[PDB]
Amino acid sequence: DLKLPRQRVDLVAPPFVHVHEQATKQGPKIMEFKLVVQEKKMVIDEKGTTFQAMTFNGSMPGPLMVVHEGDYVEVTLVNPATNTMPHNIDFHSATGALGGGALTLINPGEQVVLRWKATRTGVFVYHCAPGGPMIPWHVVSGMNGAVMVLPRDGLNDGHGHSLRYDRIYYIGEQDLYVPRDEKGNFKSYDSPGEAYSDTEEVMRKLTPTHVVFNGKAGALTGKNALNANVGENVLIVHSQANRDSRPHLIGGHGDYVWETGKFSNAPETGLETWFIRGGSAGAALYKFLQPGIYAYVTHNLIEAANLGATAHFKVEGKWNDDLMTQVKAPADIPTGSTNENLYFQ
Amino acid sequence: DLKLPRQRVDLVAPPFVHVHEQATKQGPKIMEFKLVVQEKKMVIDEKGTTFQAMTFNGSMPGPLMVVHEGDYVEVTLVNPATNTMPHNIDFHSATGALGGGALTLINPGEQVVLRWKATRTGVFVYHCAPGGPMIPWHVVSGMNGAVMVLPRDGLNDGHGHSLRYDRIYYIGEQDLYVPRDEKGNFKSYDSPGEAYSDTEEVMRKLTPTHVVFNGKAGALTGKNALNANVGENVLIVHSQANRDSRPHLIGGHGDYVWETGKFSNAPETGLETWFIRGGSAGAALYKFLQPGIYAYVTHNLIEAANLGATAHFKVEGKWNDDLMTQVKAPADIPTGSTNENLYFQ
Amino acid sequence: DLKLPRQRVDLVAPPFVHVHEQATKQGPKIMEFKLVVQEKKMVIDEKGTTFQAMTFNGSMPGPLMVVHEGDYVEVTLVNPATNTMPHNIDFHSATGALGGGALTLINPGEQVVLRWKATRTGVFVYHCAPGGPMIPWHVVSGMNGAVMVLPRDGLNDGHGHSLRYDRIYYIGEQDLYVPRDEKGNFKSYDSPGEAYSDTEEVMRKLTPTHVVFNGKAGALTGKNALNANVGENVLIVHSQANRDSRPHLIGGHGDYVWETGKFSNAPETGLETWFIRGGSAGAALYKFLQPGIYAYVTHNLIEAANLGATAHFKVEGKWNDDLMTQVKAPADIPTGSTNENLYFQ
Ligand SMILES: OC[C@H]1O[C@@](CO)(O[C@H]2O[C@H](CO)[C@@H](O)[C@H](O)[C@H]2O)[C@@H](O)[C@@H]1O
Ligand SMILES: OC[C@H]1O[C@@](CO)(O[C@H]2O[C@H](CO)[C@@H](O)[C@H](O)[C@H]2O)[C@@H](O)[C@@H]1O
Ligand SMILES: OC[C@H]1O[C@@](CO)(O[C@H]2O[C@H](CO)[C@@H](O)[C@H](O)[C@H]2O)[C@@H](O)[C@@H]1O
Ligand SMILES: [Cu+2]
Ligand SMILES: [Cu+2]
Ligand SMILES: [Cu+2]
Ligand SMILES: [Cu+2]
Ligand SMILES: [Cu+2]
Ligand SMILES: [Cu+2]
Repeated sequence: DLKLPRQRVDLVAPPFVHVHEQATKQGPKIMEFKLVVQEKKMVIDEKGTTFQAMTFNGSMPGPLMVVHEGDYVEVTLVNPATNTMPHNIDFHSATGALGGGALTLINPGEQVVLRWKATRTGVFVYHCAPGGPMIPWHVVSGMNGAVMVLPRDGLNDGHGHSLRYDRIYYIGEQDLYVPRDEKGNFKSYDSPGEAYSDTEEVMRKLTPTHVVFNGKAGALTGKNALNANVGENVLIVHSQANRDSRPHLIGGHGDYVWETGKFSNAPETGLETWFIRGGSAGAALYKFLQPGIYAYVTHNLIEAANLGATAHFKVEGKWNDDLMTQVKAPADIPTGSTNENLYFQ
Repeated sequence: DLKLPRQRVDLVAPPFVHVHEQATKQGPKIMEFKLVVQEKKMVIDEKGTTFQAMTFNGSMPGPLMVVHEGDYVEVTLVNPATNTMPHNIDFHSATGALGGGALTLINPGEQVVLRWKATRTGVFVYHCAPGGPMIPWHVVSGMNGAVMVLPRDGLNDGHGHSLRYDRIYYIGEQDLYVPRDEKGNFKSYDSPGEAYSDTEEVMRKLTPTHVVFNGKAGALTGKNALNANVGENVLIVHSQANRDSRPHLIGGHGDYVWETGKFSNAPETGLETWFIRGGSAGAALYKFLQPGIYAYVTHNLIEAANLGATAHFKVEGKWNDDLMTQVKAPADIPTGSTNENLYFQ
Repeated sequence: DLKLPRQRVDLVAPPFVHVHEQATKQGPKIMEFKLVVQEKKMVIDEKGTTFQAMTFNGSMPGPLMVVHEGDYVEVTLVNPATNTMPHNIDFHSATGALGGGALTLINPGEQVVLRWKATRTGVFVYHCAPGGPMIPWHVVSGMNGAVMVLPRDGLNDGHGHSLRYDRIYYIGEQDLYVPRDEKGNFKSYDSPGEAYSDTEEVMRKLTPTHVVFNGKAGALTGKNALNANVGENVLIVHSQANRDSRPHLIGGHGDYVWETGKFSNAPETGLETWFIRGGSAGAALYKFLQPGIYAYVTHNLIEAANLGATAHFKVEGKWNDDLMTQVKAPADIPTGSTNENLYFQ
């Protein structure tokens, strides 16, 4: 009885995002997405540590789904018989039935079709939540992603002016809990079930061993740095399904930030660092003003540098010496300098 | 010389709240409350672990006090001689004398009467704070609650429209620090003083062993689930006197949320997850749109599922298939399906 | 080619702040500051524990720099040859080159001159960031401070009214990671390089051993309590370069708080406790209404009382019995009292 146009969306792997319109004059549609659960061993750091992961569509995070206010979202969730455990899905964007989790529990070899109406604008987490202690374990094993519900008029600045991005990236941050042996080395396991009891012990102490973007330390550095150009307005969606984060663009700012992630609320302007509460997604716009490398981090710098949570942007364009310049390059401290007379000596 | 009507309020045990008016045309009154300190052993999880607690009025959290802007609040704090330690009270809603703590220190066998004017609207923490290392120890042993100071016109949406709740609940979240023996089992003690040195060692590592609502894992699940009905606007006051929390209603949203908890500031709309800074109370309104079970959690899901921090709502009414529906129930993956051709394989 | 008046600013040690104008009709200037790196052993708690610190200008935090929107800030960073490591500086207030870090790396015996334009208003962190795992280590060793960029019209309340402070203090909060030996005692080292490997092990577990204001437990208590007077509007700038904090003035409120620290956004009013995200600075105004001692804490009370994070204000003036009064001093519980009949017994 729901008589609306259907449109199939093909998702893509983060940090990229499937094609979509920002503002639209299309009416509501049934937007059709498919997510396939994949349990698999994955590499999670630069020394090659492996991890028994559980994923939607084979990536951590799961892919970003993008729809508009008033759309209906029809998700086919597939759990292939190569998997070992039951899984489900819960959308923070949806209303009722534990976000859908109470309607989507599937054993290996099954699939299920859920439809939810996109009544709330913003970016939101989705994640597996099979029940009881399985809920944190499936989420911290990788089973989480995000959905963005745009207003039909696109974003605005909360003061009646339109905002448009030239580029969008989805940064999913994952806290991981990898057991260590007596000597302090990370342990390997042959299946998720085998990893569980030792992993739950690490989870109970609430301190991750790794905090990574796009599934692995170094995932978005080197060859896979994020590209941009001076002058582009870039939207950075950040999610964390289980633990707080404090995003910061080193060398930049958040020009417009919805740190609680919901477009019915005006964004804050000109932030240095913002805050993603565990269990949520947020979003920040920035217009690049300078070329060069930028690091995007969580600004617990121990997590950023030592546990895996740094991404890079490589920005092409012309340097602006008015905004910043090296007035004098490193040189020897002048013989005639008198720093021994300073107040703090 | 303060010549105002006096009115005695009888408090009730959380998560319920004493009767009160939201909007009022009554002028300022002296609102009279009594809190009695009770030290006692309490059960704090589903395996029966006991804990040497310290409470106001025998509950964790202490009861919610509700007054209106401009009222004076006259609290009699009683420390019976069955107790072993000095106690006091500090109201974050009050001005001066460390929130009252500097005027309320009482030994066992004593009582004291403090009056403070309710000049600041919002929900606020109160807690014991005897001095030095006793302050965290008394708070994490259970000695904290909240007070709500409503505007005399009731709540509003920050854009000139009145908000009214049909139902109010007070969720106090408590981080607990229970010592373990060599084998990892929780230790029992015969008095608070006996528990102190081992408890302080756990406190120093900043990682709770339990994170509970209404004093115990499972307190607000099963028979003691919170009731509501489709269509009701429910106010959920959440406090945490010592540690951050990130509340989330699974299956719902925060329609209007004052996460810093102060009604002079407009609420944010349509949140998935909000943030209670340690040392504060916040409040969220939600109008239920779907029947069924909802879980209310802190969205560190390890804390929610494994350390005790889940409550349930049981909501009666009719399901709305427009907002969400199971289009196809779990079924075998069709023989003819082609999932091996997906981008991520 | 930048033809503007130059003005040299002499910095002072926190928590005080160099002299400056709040509102100004002066046009943009080049504001000249000098920071000298000093590595040195410092005492960090009341039992005399020492720490191999690294500082700007010999203090933790580094000094507060205050400029106005549109100024250019020309910083000479000096690394004397008595130091052992390379250092640099990154300003969250600046645009480009990792906030300046990519233009300021200096070996011992060198200095460098960076100029950045103050295009963003607010309070912001600055810190050393030499590269890779050196970044967290230099920051948690003390190499961080803050800069305030005021609007040229001074502060306002976001609703078109001017705000002016009578007094400003800069509270820098530092999380420290001090190794312990087998017996649990803090270890001492003869140099930063010698401390590094054991310190990095403590850093990886993300739990500080000390959380201090102005560099040491007790720094701003006793003789060095902060002064104020009833009626004064006091601005309290709080920074944390690496870890979240939740500031609270015990006995007071935040009348106007910019917890994300950026003056383009209206402040929130009447807060009990606010939140400084790690990697940021925030600011709160309060007009003192009562004399006496106030404690300013992070409201994880374990950190405040047991790990060093308490400051005091000593406020002179006349008590206001209307706002708060002790109606009856501690007395014996009346023989005739009937507390055994209360609901919770
Ligand atoms: O009290 C009514 C009764 O109906 C149930 C039957 O399973 O289902 C309702 O809720 C479901 C979603 O949670 C809907 O899919 C279903 O169609 C609706 O009828 C029970 O949950 C409930 O006890
Ligand atoms: O400097 C004045 C002096 O007055 C004291 C005396 O104890 O008390 C004032 O503050 C109290 C609350 O903190 C009030 O109850 C009291 O009535 C008021 O006079 C001292 O604290 C202070 O040194
Ligand atoms: O692609 C251009 C090229 O220019 C470089 C040369 O080192 O420098 C630019 O960026 C610097 C700041 O990061 C400025 O100081 C410099 O003046 C500007 O020309 C490279 O980083 C870059 O590869
Ligand atoms: Cu799963
Ligand atoms: Cu969730
Ligand atoms: Cu007490
Ligand atoms: Cu307090
Ligand atoms: Cu350095
Ligand atoms: Cu930084």
